[PDB]
Amino acid sequence: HHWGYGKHNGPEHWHKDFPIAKGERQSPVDIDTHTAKYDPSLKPLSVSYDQATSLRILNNGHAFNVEFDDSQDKAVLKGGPLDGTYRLIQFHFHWGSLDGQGSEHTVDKKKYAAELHLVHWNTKYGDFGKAVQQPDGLAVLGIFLKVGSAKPGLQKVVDVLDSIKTKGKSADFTNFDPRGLLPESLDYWTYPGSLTTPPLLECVTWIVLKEPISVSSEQVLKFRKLNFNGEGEPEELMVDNWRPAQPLKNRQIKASFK
Ligand SMILES: NS(=O)(=O)c1ccc(NC(=O)Nc2c(F)c(F)c(F)c(F)c2F)cc1
Ligand SMILES: [Zn+2]
Repeated sequence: HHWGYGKHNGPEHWHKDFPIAKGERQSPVDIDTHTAKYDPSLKPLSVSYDQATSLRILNNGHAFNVEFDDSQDKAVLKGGPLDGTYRLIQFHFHWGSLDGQGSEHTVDKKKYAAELHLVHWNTKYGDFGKAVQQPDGLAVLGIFLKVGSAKPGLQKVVDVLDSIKTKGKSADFTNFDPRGLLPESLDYWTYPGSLTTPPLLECVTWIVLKEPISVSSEQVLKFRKLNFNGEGEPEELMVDNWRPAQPLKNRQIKASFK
């Protein structure tokens, strides 16, 4: 009886195994655009993905991760609220069963169809496992998805999903360029938070872009054909794998723009 997104093991249950679920800096949160304050001291945000080396795509039973070679400084995030260099290790998404839900963060209580998370770790801690134990260990770049026009740079991801339908399946996934998943603007909100799944560690500087990307109805429909279950187990569609907004508590969300 392990954690997931169902009635009996979903977000309302997680606190029993992971008491930090009710902690002081949990994610996601609602971003109240009127209460977020412009911070003129936020330096420019630097996304350097030209040397990114993707390796593999994995269905982990909660989402699918596109994994990168993070054994050298190849694809890094710097600037913004960050001190130092953060290496891209993987990206994944959270999405809904319907176009009106699926994102983890919300904007003035608005839910988007999905949310992309580009996960990076602070190189001063040497490896990802040490980084998650630090309050400034991770930086996750969050990007909202709305349904409209297709995102051409997403299609290579969509087309390999048939090969990783069930929990535990992986496929080679080399030469994928994550630059094709970014919107035009890097305007963002930022706040200190956590992983949005167990173990819910409070190790993340969240950087959430204001501008969503558009994906097609057909692209998101293909996400919804994935399975939470393993092969040969009863089929449960991988949909609604998002945690709802958590209390902001003693935090301020800062904006990079006005
Ligand atoms: N949705 S998210 O906040 O971007 C997120 C990112 C990474 C992870 N976790 C991992 O990618 N690996 C992971 C981990 F960090 C841990 F801290 C663990 F204990 C663990 F078992 C992991 F697999 C969970 C949610
Ligand atoms: Zn995530």
